[PDB]
Amino acid sequence: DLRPNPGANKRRKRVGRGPGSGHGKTATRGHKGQKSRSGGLKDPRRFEG
RNA sequence: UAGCUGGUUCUCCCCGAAAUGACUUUAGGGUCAGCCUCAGGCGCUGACUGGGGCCUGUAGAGCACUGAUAGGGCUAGGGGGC
Ligand SMILES: [Mg+2]
Ligand SMILES: [Mg+2]
Ligand SMILES: [Mg+2]
Ligand SMILES: [Mg+2]
Ligand SMILES: [Mg+2]
Ligand SMILES: [Mg+2]
Ligand SMILES: [Mg+2]
Ligand SMILES: [Mg+2]
Ligand SMILES: [Mg+2]
Repeated sequence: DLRPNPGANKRRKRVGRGPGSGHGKTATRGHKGQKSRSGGLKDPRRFEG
């Protein structure tokens, strides 16, 4: 048993998503689409009705 | 600060919307619902269809009600002549 393959347990796969792409998540971000998708939105739990 | 405008970069595979309601100093913004997607459940219930009951007041029609209406009749009221 050596440093080759004590590797992660076929499922802790660290893999964040990247939203600059061209195929995946693209012009807009992961989501987005629109406006008030920018720096924040009021709360939105407790707050904004 | 910017509920505004602009920009957001590799690939292939599956699914795939919405532009509606409610409230909103809300109306090109939002919150919950609606529609999309993923995971774990349940398992013939699903759209569509057959048969069966119930429920309805449109199209049409009708004048019995509410009103409207032309012609005539009979007929109170009025106006005119002896
Ligand atoms: Mg902001
Ligand atoms: Mg498809
Ligand atoms: Mg307006
Ligand atoms: Mg606005
Ligand atoms: Mg059923
Ligand atoms: Mg009649
Ligand atoms: Mg007459
Ligand atoms: Mg007459
Ligand atoms: Mg006279």
